[PDB]
Amino acid sequence: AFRPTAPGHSPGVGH
Repeated sequence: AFRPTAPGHSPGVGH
């Protein structure tokens, strides 16, 4: 999973 890659609902968990 690409967390810091356009941090959305799953990647950044809203962060």
